[PDB]
Amino acid sequence: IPFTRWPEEFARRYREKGYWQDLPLTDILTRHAASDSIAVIDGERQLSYRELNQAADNLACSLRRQGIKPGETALVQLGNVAELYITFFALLKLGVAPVLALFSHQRSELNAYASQIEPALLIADRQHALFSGDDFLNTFVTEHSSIRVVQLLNDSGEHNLQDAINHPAEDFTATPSPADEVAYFQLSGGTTGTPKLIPRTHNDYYYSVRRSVEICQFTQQTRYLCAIPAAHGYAMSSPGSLGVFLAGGTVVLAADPSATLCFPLIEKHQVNVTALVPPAVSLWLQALIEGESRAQLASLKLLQVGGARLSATLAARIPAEIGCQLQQVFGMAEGLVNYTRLDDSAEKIIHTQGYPMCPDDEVWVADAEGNPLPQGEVGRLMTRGPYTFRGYYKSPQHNASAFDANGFYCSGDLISIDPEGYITVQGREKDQINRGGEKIAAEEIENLLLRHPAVIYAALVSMEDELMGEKSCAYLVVKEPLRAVQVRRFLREQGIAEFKLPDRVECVDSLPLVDKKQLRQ
Ligand SMILES: Nc1ncnc2c1ncn2[C@@H]1O[C@H](COS(=O)(=O)NC(=O)c2ccccc2[N+](=O)[O-])[C@@H](O)[C@H]1O
Repeated sequence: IPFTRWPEEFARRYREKGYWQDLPLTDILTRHAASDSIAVIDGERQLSYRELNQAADNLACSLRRQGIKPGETALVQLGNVAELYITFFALLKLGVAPVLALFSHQRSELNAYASQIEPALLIADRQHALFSGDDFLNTFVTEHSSIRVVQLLNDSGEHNLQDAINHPAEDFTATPSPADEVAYFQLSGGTTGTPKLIPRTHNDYYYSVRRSVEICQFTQQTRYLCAIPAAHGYAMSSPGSLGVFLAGGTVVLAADPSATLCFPLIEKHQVNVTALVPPAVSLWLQALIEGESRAQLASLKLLQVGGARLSATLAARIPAEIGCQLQQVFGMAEGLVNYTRLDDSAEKIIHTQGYPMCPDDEVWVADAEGNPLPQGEVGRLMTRGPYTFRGYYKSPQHNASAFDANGFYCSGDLISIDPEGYITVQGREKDQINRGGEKIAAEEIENLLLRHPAVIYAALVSMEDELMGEKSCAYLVVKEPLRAVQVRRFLREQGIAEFKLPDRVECVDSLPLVDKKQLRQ
């Protein structure tokens, strides 16, 4: 499985310093294979590490019997369910590298992922609108003929993922890919018209988990509510569910971050850490103001907030109104994660997005033409390090633009750095809407909009929104009367995720040739 390797001297350095340990990610789970302590709670169901590890072996073995081989790829679509983890470790034990699509993703995204990786295996959920029946499947399996095996959650027929999980593995020996090879693909937020895959090796990903575990001080006491989409990197590895597993703690799954669901789960299971995006924080604080008892949250000791910028105002309300500590988390699927620390001053936790997890994360600030700016100045975030990728999957064209000659990746973020070394996110350069933490590549939606018979020109831009931070607005130059609901129906027909439908549509007589900078003015 081809990907952009680190130069040999970076690998060597990163091994000498102890960052790359050459262990497979399966070791996160198998070190606890003998443990009957609880690893995952999902509704009424509670799976121990022993059971979780056996479930991954069973599924891996069953897939091996059905002909899946090491070095092949898979497409996985599972929400906040225990079977997400069973599947991730089962594929890791076989040396198969998955994309974990989010439940919210639809045809265009699944098609895009399948087209790039040519999965031999599709695993999905009949609860998803696309898979309750068999029509889409037939089309998907026809148009992506690489697929030989389909397993489905909540299925009673021949393709029931449970039957595979429940079938005891006879004589199963794991064959994880080598540690310096690809373990899995992450999804980028998106800055272009087609989605970009981020290969993650075992060395690089395990280090990001292990080190996030030291910084967040996770242990067997950790009881972690995973309420945001479980397959996103923030939920998975920063320190996420995998850091919880590493530490031997417990992951509590929630379908969504609503107070309605989560306040009760936090009290019931005595949750002590969770991860949210800013709007979920506001909604929580407002639920308390509408009279939810603060005591449901007593056991909470650490609340991470990331995905998008937390305002200082909102941040300060966390210790005050919830009474746990805040940790700001500014990371990216491509790699780099900055954290505020648990012993940082209130000033740094409230007003900054922390600093890199690794001492050899290298971060500088560039001006418009690639030159370093002195500290305090606002510019483009440039970075490289032991867990930051060196290229997107099969993307020579885009890769040429995304990295400088020295291997530094530009995140598209505008930042400034403190005298103390802390980073503050000041804005953005990449053509991306950050809708309450969820990323929308504007070019993707614009291209879809231009396919409408009536749309001549199209621009998608963010607009300030108090709850979500940013909402999306589509500015269109049109031939004929066009209402928002027509645009949304149409985009939905193209088969994209709901959060990607414009919150607002506006027909305008003209747009500048599209020069969005001009448009903002
Ligand atoms: N804390 C933050 N403040 C302002 N912007 C933030 C932020 N955290 C993430 N972002 C933005 O989100 C982009 C990364 O997008 S992402 O691939 O969906 N990943 C994440 O947001 C993320 C957030 C926290 C922890 C881990 C990740 N992650 O690597 O998945 C960054 O380049 C920023 O533009």
